[PDB]
Amino acid sequence: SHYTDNRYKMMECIKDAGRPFYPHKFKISMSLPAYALKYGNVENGYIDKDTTLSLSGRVTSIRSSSSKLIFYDIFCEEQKVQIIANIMEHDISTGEFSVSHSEIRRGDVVGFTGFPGKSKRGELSLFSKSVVLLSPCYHMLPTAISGLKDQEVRYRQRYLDLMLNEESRKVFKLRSRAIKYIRNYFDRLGFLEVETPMLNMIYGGAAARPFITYHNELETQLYMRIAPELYLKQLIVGGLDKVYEIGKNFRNEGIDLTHNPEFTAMEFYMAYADYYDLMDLTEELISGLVLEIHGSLKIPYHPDGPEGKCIEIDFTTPWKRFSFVEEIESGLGEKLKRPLDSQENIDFMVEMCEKHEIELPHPRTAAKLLDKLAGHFVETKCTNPSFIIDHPQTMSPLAKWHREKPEMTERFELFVLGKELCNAYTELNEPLQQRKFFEQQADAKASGDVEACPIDETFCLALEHGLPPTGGWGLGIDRLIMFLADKNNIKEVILFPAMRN
Amino acid sequence: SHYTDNRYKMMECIKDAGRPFYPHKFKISMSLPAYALKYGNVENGYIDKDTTLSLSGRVTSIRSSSSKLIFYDIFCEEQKVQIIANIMEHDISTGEFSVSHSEIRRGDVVGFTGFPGKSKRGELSLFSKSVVLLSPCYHMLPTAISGLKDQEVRYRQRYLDLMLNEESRKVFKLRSRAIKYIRNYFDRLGFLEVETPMLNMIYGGAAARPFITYHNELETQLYMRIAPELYLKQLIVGGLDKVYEIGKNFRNEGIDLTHNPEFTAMEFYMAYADYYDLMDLTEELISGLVLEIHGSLKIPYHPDGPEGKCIEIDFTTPWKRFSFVEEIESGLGEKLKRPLDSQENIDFMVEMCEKHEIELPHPRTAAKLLDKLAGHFVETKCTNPSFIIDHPQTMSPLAKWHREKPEMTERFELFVLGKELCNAYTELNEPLQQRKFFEQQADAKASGDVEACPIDETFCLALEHGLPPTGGWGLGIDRLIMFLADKNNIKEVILFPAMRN
Ligand SMILES: N[C@@H](CCCC[NH3+])C(=O)O
Ligand SMILES: N[C@@H](CCCC[NH3+])C(=O)O
Repeated sequence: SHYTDNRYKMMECIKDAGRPFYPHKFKISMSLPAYALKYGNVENGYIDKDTTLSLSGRVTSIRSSSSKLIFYDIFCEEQKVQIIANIMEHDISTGEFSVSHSEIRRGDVVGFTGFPGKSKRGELSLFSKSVVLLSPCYHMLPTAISGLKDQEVRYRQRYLDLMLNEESRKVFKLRSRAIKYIRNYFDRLGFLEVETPMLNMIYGGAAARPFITYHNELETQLYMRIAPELYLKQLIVGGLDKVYEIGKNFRNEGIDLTHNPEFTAMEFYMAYADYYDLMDLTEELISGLVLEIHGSLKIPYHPDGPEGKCIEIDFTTPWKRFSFVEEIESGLGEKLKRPLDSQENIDFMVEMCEKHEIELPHPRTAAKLLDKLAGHFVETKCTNPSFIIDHPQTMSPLAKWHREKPEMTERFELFVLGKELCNAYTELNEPLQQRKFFEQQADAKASGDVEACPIDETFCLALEHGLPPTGGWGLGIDRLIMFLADKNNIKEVILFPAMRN
Repeated sequence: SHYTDNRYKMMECIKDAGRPFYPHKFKISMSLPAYALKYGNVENGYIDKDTTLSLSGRVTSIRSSSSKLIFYDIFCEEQKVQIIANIMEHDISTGEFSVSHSEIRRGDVVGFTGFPGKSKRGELSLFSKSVVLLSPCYHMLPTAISGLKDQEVRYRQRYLDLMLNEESRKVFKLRSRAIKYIRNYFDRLGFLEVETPMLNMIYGGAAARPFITYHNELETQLYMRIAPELYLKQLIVGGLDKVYEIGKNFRNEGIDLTHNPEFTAMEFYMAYADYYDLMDLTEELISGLVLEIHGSLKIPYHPDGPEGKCIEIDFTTPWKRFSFVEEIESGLGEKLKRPLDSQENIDFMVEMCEKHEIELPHPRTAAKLLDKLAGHFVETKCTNPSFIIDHPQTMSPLAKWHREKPEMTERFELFVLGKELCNAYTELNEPLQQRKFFEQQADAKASGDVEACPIDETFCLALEHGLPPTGGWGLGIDRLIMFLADKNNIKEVILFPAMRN
């Protein structure tokens, strides 16, 4: 803290002496990338004293070869430029040379004015006549993220990570590029991007515990959305035909290294599509995105970090399909009992979970037990992108009954390395069944399933106005970034992730 | 209503009789717009019996001239097509003609197969051979939104508005087009789009009361954001140079025709800009968007609805500037007392609010009093887009002190027709002052100012790492759409606005 208090003392001295104190505006002549572009191929030793330029960035290096010569590195917009400050060139009307430069520290934001060219040793340089302190750094910075107190500083103080660590800047640029690619894919198909409410008197459309809030003037409990699905289907009733939404969902659950209370999701709804159409689209969209980002469909992934084992993920299309129940039964060496939601089958699934050392869910609903079995026996087969298809109705209250398989729905999930990326189905559009599945959901919630949702009467009424046959789909954008950028925890792909206090 | 009950009984009859019941997949040959493009110019009476096509849409009309000849209109993706169903073309493998058509009602989503062409009277038609009920409508629909019970039905059941009313569909395509324009403008300048948290252990960056929630596992209270500003500025400390975010902010306040609990806002931050640069950018961005949508810079506005008076809004640049204090003082006929936040000026502004019958704020802070006076004397002058500039520091805790004007800041608001559209300033980047102004905001909060924010220690520490000279800017997208679309309430430009009950 001595360095910080000393810096406040310096700045007070600068202000009281009438020297530059946080200048409002510094007019650069060009960006540092442009400067490297215009001068990065001059002859060694070239200097143009007929051109005075102004540059600015953050100081990353200060070296004094002598009391008369000082070398700076400044960094801005991914470009480093060296500043050579020779006392012979200094503008005395800005102060004596030693005074001007004694106010500068590594980490400061500074401006320089001078002549362009390259040093005799060949370094792109500005031969400076002056230096302005634009915004001082009051703390001693490390030279790299290795010198941070610990690597959680990167998440709690993300500006330090971005300032010092090119890899972190790269991730969030890639994140923006990937989302651009996705919007363009759907815009070219004639989709309409929409926004639906994040605050509602009800929640639904996913299996998640919601955040609860309160509107004081309405005196009403509200929920933050867990998914936009039910609103988006109303827009298809309304005739908009192809809609998508990219935004935050909120889940009130565990904050570990791979779960964040808010996450970025996309959904789209396409009238007259079924889940087979959506499989084809998923493959085209995601393989095209991987090809765009990586230049091939085979990309590395390091589950235990960059010095650990590497798995090469192959996105070559088409992808493997695993049928939900059949693959469980192949793993068990026994068939599930029918109906899948009978007490007989619930008891059987409990027994199978205990036999295979699968953690039991609470409460022990057929749907939650089926999910545990799928997690053990099927998700574990999904190394390369793989579709798990035809989920039981009992775990898929909004998915339409399978046109051929009793008790199943026209649903798929996309898994990569055993992690869920997409969830999609032929949409249930028959209001009697929809109401019945909502009632079974509400019973699960009353029995202690914090992930079951209440009945939504406004959605049932919308279905009574005629939802066309429709296919809908969701994508977890954060998990997708994790694979594309090869990061093994979600805190790497979210600028300001939640952290335990 | 007997209609809904009867329709449910019809569908149960259909299901039990093995007749088509919510088909999973209907494969259209082409969209109705594509159909009109291909066949819209054939001769009257043309029919191509060598081509069989499948079309689908929602039934908007059923008419007939005998038991043998039925006429439908179907509507889909903004295009109407007439279907001519002659018993002599009926495919009996789908049932008897009279039975197949007895199942169809106005409002149903239906499919047809048949031959393309035009009736002798010149109507684009499909000469059908079959009809499929895809998703029935269980309610009797009006033919236009005028037949709705009330016009709050348009907002509470938006699918009915979208289904019946072309003007509502136009609004939301316009909204998408405008947001697309804004992204492209900033993408071309090299900006990076980012996402920052909507859930925080603190709130800040705007004047608004927040929604409060709770994270159960972390056992900690959270706030929904009122603005992303404090996170976005950390990204500039981090070196990202040019960032923007387009997302929801949340305000826990009154719900009415112009106030929604959530609204769509944009912010951007640009290193090395000042508020003068931001005024020029606002003019360029907004006038170019107006030009893109309207074809000129002079656009109509109907503050009392479409048959009422029409105002012309003139976006020709440069726009009028009003200086905050000077214009208040011109309206008063006398000067405010200095310092503006002295008890003397607080007493004086209370007296002025009383004399001019201005509703007093609570509490009676200098900032809220200054805001009441500016709303009365200055915002009312802002018909055409106009900048109110140089706000007092006492109401601008995050804006940098004005380089020429004591007590003022380098801030502007953009007003159109007396309503705020933008808020922007040269960013305060001096940490001592920033802490002082945060404490002042905390004191307002403790005195009952539900719109003042608590001190953010994480942000103060971020400024201690050096925020470059920076300009930041926010835009209320909903208000913008209201003007661009000539709508006089916010419920018209939000798909699912919050409503009473
Ligand atoms: N709402 C789903 C995504 C879309 C499912 C198909 N309608 C989810 O959160 O997983
Ligand atoms: N946070 C401001 C917009 C940005 C102002 C300039 N930093 C608002 O909500 O009005």
